[PDB]
Amino acid sequence: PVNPEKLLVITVATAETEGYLRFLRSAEFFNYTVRTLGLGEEWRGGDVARTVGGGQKVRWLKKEMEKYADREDMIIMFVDSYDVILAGSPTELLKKFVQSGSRLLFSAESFCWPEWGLAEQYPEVGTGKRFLNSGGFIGFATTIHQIVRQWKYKDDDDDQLFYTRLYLDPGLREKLSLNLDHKSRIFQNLNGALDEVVLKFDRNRVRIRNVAYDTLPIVVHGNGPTKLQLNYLGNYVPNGWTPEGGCGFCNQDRQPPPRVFLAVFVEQPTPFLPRFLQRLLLLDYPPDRVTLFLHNNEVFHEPHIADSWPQLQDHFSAVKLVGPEEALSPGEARDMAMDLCRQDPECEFYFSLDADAVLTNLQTLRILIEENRKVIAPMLSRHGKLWSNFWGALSPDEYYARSEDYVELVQRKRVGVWNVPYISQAYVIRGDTLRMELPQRDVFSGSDTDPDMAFCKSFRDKGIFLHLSNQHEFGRLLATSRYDTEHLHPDLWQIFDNPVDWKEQYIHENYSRALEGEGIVEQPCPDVYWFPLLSEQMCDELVAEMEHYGQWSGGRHEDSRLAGGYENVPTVDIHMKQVGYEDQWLQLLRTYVGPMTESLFPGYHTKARAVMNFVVRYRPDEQPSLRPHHDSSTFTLNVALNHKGLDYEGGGCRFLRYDCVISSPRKGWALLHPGRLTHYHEGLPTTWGTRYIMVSFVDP
Amino acid sequence: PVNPEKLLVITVATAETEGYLRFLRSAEFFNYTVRTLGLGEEWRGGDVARTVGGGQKVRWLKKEMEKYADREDMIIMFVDSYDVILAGSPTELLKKFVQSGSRLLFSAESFCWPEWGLAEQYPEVGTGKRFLNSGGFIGFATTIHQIVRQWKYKDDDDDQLFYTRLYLDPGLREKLSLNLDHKSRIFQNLNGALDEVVLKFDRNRVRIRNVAYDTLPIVVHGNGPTKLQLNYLGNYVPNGWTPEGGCGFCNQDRQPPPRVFLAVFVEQPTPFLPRFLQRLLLLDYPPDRVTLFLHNNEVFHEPHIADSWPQLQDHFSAVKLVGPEEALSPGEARDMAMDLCRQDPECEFYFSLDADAVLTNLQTLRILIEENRKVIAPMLSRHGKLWSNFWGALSPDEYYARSEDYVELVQRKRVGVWNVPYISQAYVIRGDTLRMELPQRDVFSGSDTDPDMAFCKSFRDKGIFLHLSNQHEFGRLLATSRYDTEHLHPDLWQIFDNPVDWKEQYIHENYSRALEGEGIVEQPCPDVYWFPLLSEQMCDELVAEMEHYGQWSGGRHEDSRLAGGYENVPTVDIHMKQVGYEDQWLQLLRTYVGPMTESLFPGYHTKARAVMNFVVRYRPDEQPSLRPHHDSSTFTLNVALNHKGLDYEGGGCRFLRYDCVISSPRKGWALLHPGRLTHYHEGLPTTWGTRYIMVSFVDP
Ligand SMILES: *[C@@H]1O[C@H](CO)[C@@H](O[C@@H]2O[C@H](CO)[C@@H](O)[C@H](O)[C@H]2NC(C)=O)[C@H](O)[C@H]1NC(C)=O
Ligand SMILES: *[C@@H]1O[C@H](CO)[C@@H](O[C@@H]2O[C@H](CO)[C@@H](O)[C@H](O)[C@H]2NC(C)=O)[C@H](O)[C@H]1NC(C)=O
Ligand SMILES: O=c1ccn([C@@H]2O[C@H](COP(=O)(O)OP(=O)(O)O)[C@@H](O)[C@H]2O)c(=O)[nH]1
Ligand SMILES: O=c1ccn([C@@H]2O[C@H](COP(=O)(O)OP(=O)(O)O)[C@@H](O)[C@H]2O)c(=O)[nH]1
Ligand SMILES: *[C@@H]1O[C@H](CO)[C@@H](O)[C@H](O)[C@H]1NC(C)=O
Ligand SMILES: *[C@@H]1O[C@H](CO)[C@@H](O)[C@H](O)[C@H]1NC(C)=O
Ligand SMILES: O=C(O)CCC(=O)C(=O)O
Ligand SMILES: O=C(O)CCC(=O)C(=O)O
Ligand SMILES: [Fe+2]
Ligand SMILES: [Fe+2]
Ligand SMILES: [Fe+2]
Ligand SMILES: [Fe+2]
Ligand SMILES: [Mn+2]
Ligand SMILES: [Mn+2]
Repeated sequence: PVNPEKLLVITVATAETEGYLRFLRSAEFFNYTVRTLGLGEEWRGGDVARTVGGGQKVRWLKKEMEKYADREDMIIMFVDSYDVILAGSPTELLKKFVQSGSRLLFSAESFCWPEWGLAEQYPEVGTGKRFLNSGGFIGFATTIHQIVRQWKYKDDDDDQLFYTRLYLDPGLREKLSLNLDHKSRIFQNLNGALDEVVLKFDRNRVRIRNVAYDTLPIVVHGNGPTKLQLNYLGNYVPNGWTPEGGCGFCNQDRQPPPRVFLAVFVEQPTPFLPRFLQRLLLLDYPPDRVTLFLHNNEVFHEPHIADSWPQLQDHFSAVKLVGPEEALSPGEARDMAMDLCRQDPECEFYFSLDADAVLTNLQTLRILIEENRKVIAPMLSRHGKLWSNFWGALSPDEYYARSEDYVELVQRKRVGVWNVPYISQAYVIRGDTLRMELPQRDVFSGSDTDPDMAFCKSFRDKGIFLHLSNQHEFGRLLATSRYDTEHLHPDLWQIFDNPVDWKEQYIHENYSRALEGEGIVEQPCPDVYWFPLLSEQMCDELVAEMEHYGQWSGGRHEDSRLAGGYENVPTVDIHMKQVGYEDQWLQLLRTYVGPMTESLFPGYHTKARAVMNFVVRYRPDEQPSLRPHHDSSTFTLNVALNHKGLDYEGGGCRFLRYDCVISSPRKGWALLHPGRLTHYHEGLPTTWGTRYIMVSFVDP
Repeated sequence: PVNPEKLLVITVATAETEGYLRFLRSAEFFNYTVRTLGLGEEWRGGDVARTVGGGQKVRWLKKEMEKYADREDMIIMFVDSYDVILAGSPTELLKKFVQSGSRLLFSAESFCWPEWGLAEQYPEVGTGKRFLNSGGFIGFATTIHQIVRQWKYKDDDDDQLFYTRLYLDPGLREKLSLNLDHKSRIFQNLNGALDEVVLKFDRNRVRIRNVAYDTLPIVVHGNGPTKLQLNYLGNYVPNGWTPEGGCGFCNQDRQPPPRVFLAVFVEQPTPFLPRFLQRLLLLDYPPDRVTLFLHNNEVFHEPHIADSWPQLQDHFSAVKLVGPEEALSPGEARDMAMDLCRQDPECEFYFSLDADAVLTNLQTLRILIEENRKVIAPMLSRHGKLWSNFWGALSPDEYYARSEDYVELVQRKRVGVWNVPYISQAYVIRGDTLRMELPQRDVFSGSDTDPDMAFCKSFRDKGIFLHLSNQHEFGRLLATSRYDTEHLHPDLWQIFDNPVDWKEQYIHENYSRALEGEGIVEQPCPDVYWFPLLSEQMCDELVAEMEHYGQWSGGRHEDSRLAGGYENVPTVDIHMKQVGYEDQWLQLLRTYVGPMTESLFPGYHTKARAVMNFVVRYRPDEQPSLRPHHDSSTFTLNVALNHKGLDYEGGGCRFLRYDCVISSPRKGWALLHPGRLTHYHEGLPTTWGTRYIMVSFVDP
């Protein structure tokens, strides 16, 4: 049993990047001892992510190995650090190295790189990997020194070609007992073997298994174009996220805060923008520490921005607007806003927030700053669907692809802070990162690629992690796909696409409490029920949309009312069908009115059928009253739409068989009464002003 | 101006018949002085209604004229008496006779009788009547004596041939100044001139006018086959019935009563016979003075007669039944019953009453006896129609014909006691008339003619008047045309044909009072109404007719009830359609339920549509309850059909949204409640016995 105190891990790292720090954490998890070579220096090995190189690694190792040229008691493993994580303990590692009977064991891979012609010189292996990979090897210090001391080449010569040529010396291979880890018992190189690797979970740690050879590798190496796949595994292996401990590096359970540049982007017509702009005043972060930047590309939203701008300017430390007259593309506007923070040393954090992002968590900015990341996004999902503001994987064309764990994250089965290839709509970026690591201005722009994709590729090309937190509930994403803007109030028609936000804006606030009972619903007359349904904004926008139509009812117009032996009781009204709002109003009936009817009349069942839906106008100049009648309905919904006293003087509804009068209707509230046989009723005259009501004859 | 005290009316009458007494009354109305010849004697003039004769009249007149052979101061008018009425005063008569310039003026007529060949010997008259009629003439006593003293012929020689031959003597006609009343200024003979005579009304007397000559005759002579036409005129002229005085000989405004033989006839299956038989015990006449005779020709009514016979035998002085086993024809049974009274001197009055005669006036027998007629019928009419128990006129074939005043009598515009050619269904006949004037037994029988027609012709052939009184409301006639007898209770199906009687037997007695208000209708639960609808006989016969069908509901049977989200709430029941009683029950809904619904729910209008009508049976052995549900109806009718406690133990109806229970239903009463949305309700379990209810889902 080889003593673990005789094991030394040597790696190269010219800067303490997020990958290197990820490698170190995995090493400290198993109590390895690591020696890092080249931390202060500048990288002369060339563009290794692009071509061959890395000879500077060998040179540094050869110098380090001269202290250990005679230490037969020492085992030494060399690994890369930016694209490597450790999955197993030193004890299992040393036991597996002894089992190989080798004195210097290299990793094996599927490709003969860089010189593909040398493939013939390699020994034949039946089913394992055949060729050498210099990203990882382990052996005796004496044997390693005999190999690395033969280095005498340029800092930008290929390290792997150097090791490959020595291995392909049959006499030297036999003499020094050199071997390749063909079946990935120790080293797992991901390139060319992505379908062979799966996660293997445990209670408080995670590993990978090679399903082609049924092994449990110690070293995972995201070599070549497998950096993102390793970023995926790195979220779990070894203690990233575990079934019993949750995530391992997130905050989990939670004097002046840092100054922040808040950048808002309105690049398409977006619903409920006034509601968003009012939410900016509610974010729980000292506004004297926040600088607001708002790019509006839509002339449809200029009235919205203008209404809010006095409140915003009075709220934040400083504000700035770049409207549609500047003709900035989305990529030019995002480059400008981020570059405003980059060129301001007082900008410690840059917060980008898009128009379709609803932040239900008012502590989002704080939560994300405490995570102490370079780039981090909060998880936002389109309500009740899988689409969200991030990607878990990329296609070979670097377009969208679903990851093996995407659904578990969106559904918050596994919660934590995740390293993902793509984020959008809302993120917080360290200002220091913009100055020192992403100093160019062409972040979102420069190419034909989409601005939000160029932004993510810009950070990945620098090895910056894009973090995503579902540790908390942060909010949702609005559907903006087919926003119909040709209305006086286009957000009225948003009951199908954004029903959660439509309810918060238009349904009465105390509706839901009334639906659960507890003494809100009233019964002012026998079998007539009274409950809050619509909000004052819903009433005002519905009335206004009616007047904007203008074509009210006149003579020869017929309603489905019953008086005497004839259906000749009309009203001055507009039907939902005429204004194109019938389907929308029927949806309100199914969702909110129907369930209220089944609660108040136990035993009755409704699907909220209604062919007669219309708004009535009562005025002394034209028709101020409505004579007694029955409704062609099983039950009738009667909703006031304005204020008694402020907007009109006069009475409401009278039920004759009871001599009961609804003398003072309430604006948002609705009346529920049967339409046939028993509740013969009358519309008292409007003496001053104008009286608007909404009425549906449901279940005819 | 000739003195009326010099006028003498001479007529012949061997018996004080009703025609002679009718003539005398018209004469006493104008204060004539009448001398009647031959009152004690027997008629030897032959069958004058059949052939020629009347010479006995001339012989009696010739003897009477010998006292006045020299009285030039005396005017004498001779008229028949059985078929003559006087329409004018003696003053107008004498003035018109003087205007003629004649010394003996005969009546004129259209036919040359008896010898038609003598028509050539008559003088030519342009437009008036050409030939002589011996039924009436007026002239000086001296001139009349010179004519009548030439009589020397047989008592059965023709009187008119005698006068005709003397008139056709041109020398004698010129000598004595003989003339014929060509244009009916004085004498109106009806035969051959029926279209020339109309009634002319006045305030307190009536006349006739000749519209061919525009005259107002004094003497109306129903000569030949015009006796019935004169009977018609005799109802008015001269003071029979007047617009201001009403009738002139009727009773108008009303110690042992005479003994009566009451004869009941059941010659066809007749509805509501048990109700008739119970009414016999209610007639307001001392039953110890009435002898009952009942002929039943129908085996269908033997159970009905048997149920009533103990009460009848205990009620009347003596009873007798002649059932279907005797095989008596209707004519043989009516001959027998009348002949039982004829051969009993203690029978003072004979009362014939048929099965289809409903006597609503319990004093009918008294009223008709006080009229002191030989034969008199009360007027009975089929409800709401013109058909009644009498004819006002005859066809030339002596079949039915409508009289000029028939409708005014049936509608009781003119009320009185009328001399009509035909009566039926109910009449009272003096027993003395049967013994002395109609002694034969073949009254209804003897020929192929209908028994009721033979009966009337038998009395007309003897000059007996058939009187009809509409002075009071007496009753009605049942429709018996298409009585469907193939039912356990055929009177249930009588709602269309006899609706007045159907209501009195089957509709609850206090229904109508409840329909007018005054605190009968109850509201035991909110918007549930409770009122009496059916009578106990209706409930018992409806239940019995259901069990007699027997095929109650079982599994797989579906009703139009709503529970949860399914219409799977069944009952053990029978639908009206299965038993052929749907049309009948729908008529009850239209007539009695509908009007009650519009009264209780003001503003609602109904035509009582109902596709679901059925009787439910609740039993502990099979289905004793009904789970909560709604009705596929605008409102529901729920009528109990038996007694709580006597017939079943258990609850009734529970309305859940109100926690209101109809725990003790009343048998005949009905519940009225809405079927949808508000009155979710439950049928409490029947713990003992059997619970029957009738239910309709009206206005679905
Ligand atoms: C919803 O219900 C709340 C509480 O039931 C209402 O709040 C009250 O509003 C009135 C005036 O609008 C105040 O006088 C009370 O003091 C409020 N009560 C509380 C506890 O704050 C609220 O108004 C209702 N919403 C609407 C739209 O009427
Ligand atoms: C119709 O109404 C009358 C009176 O409202 C009812 O007559 C009463 O009947 C009860 C018992 O049935 C007696 O105790 C009362 O003395 C009666 N009152 C009078 C004034 O006679 C009659 O019962 C009702 N008809 C039915 C079928 O119930
Ligand atoms: O600027 C650099 C680039 C390279 N490296 C080290 O050189 C190794 C080789 O780089 P890389 O893993 O990207 O090459 P690959 O394994 O994909 O061939 C990295 O792991 C780092 O440890 C470094 O320290 N600084
Ligand atoms: O039994 C009789 C039949 C006849 N008459 C008288 O004779 C008249 C002639 O009879 P009738 O009127 O019937 O004959 P007609 O006028 O029709 O030819 C009657 O009016 C009676 O006054 C009579 O007194 N007793
Ligand atoms: C690592 O070493 C520490 C002592 O330095 C020890 O407490 C801990 O249990 C070790 N962990 C593992 C996984 O060996
Ligand atoms: C008939 O005579 C009486 C007197 O005897 C007289 O009172 C009456 O008015 C007379 N009637 C007529 C109609 O002449
Ligand atoms: O004016 C009212 O409140 C009654 C209106 C009404 O009943 C109807 O429009 O059907
Ligand atoms: O048993 C009852 O009274 C209720 C019967 C009922 O509701 C029905 O038959 O529809
Ligand atoms: Fe309308
Ligand atoms: Fe209405
Ligand atoms: Fe049924
Ligand atoms: Fe029911
Ligand atoms: Mn590497
Ligand atoms: Mn005559």
